Amino acid sequence: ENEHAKAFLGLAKCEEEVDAIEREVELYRLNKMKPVYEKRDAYIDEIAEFWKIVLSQHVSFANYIRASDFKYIDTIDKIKVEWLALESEMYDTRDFSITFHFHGIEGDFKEQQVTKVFQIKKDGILTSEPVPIEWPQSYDSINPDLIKDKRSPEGKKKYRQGMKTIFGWFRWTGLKPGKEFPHGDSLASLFSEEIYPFCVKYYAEAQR
Amino acid sequence: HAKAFLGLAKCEEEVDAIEREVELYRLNKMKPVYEKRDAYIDEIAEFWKIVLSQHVSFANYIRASDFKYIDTIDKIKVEWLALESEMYDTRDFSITFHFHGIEGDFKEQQVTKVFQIKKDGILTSEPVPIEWPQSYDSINPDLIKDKRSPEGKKKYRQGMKTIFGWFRWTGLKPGKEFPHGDSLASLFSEEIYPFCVKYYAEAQR
Repeated sequence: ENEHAKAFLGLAKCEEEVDAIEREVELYRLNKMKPVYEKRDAYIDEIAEFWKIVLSQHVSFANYIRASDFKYIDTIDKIKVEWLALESEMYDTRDFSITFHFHGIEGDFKEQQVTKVFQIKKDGILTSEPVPIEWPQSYDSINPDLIKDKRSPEGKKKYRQGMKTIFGWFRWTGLKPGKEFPHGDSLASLFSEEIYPFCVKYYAEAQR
Repeated sequence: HAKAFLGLAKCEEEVDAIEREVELYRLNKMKPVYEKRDAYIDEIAEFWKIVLSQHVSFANYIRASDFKYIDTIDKIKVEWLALESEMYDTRDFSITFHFHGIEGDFKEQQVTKVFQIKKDGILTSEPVPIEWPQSYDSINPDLIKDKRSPEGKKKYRQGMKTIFGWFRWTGLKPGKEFPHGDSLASLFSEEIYPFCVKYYAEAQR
């Protein structure tokens, strides 16, 4: 019992050392990868429908967003993730900004660049701040900033629809559970951990 | 397009080089930590027995009977071969089991199996001697007399599906060995050995 307690305490400390190691290793990886991502993304910028192809290829991504969203997701010409811990070691290694550029759709959806920023709070949860994005005209009836009667049976339905779109995700903060785009934090991690890092592999899978 | 694709292939190779350096960095830093960790683990009665029954998918690979023998594992040690030679893939490892045994049935014994990548790459291995339980004589490949006989083929296949059949696994004869012997190997090197303490804590929780 004292032998086991001694062992458990020893193991608790070993686990902290492992965490310390994982951070140091990830920081090193991030630094080494930065110039490689810069070169890679320059080649990607030359590829026609790269991101459209990549986002239709990811198995999980489609589950997070509305079917109607896909005509607008098809307009993404650039995705850029930047890891904040490269700016400051005070950041968690999971902290990042993501920049989208949409080419837009004539007469319906604005050509625009949008940057959303994700940071860990105290384990640890991703949080964000809302960022301006212009919603497409097709979505005017489900646009949160446009809906007139939010607490009227029809308006509640319309508010709920709008907030489950990819555009609702740009409002997500992670600070009001149950009131925001569902699983906004999981979607964020999908971009930082899967989509952005492995996009070229997804693009090749879509060809094969 | 062609320029872009060629550039991306060069970038992919740059990423591979970095991923190897990063994993070697991780593994070198982990070595002394694993050593101290495993020393504490040695002080804990049925640590591995608890861990192996706690893992989600481990149970799926082996015969139900085998758990009587897996329950006697009192030490698992993984060593990454790339730390010894640059010529090795970072996935290459040896795994050493100690079994406390069961009197009259299963000998106390230490067994080491080695896994190496051959060309992405597939995990391969060599057979390593392990003394099978006496209770498993009828399904022991080295003891089955008439293998090319409906009854013998069935006994043979039974034995090949035990954890003891896994010690014979090579990855060189598909359809003829312990099913998914390579996925089980990766379960040890990637999940069970690195995260055993998390599993043990989950079981106590």
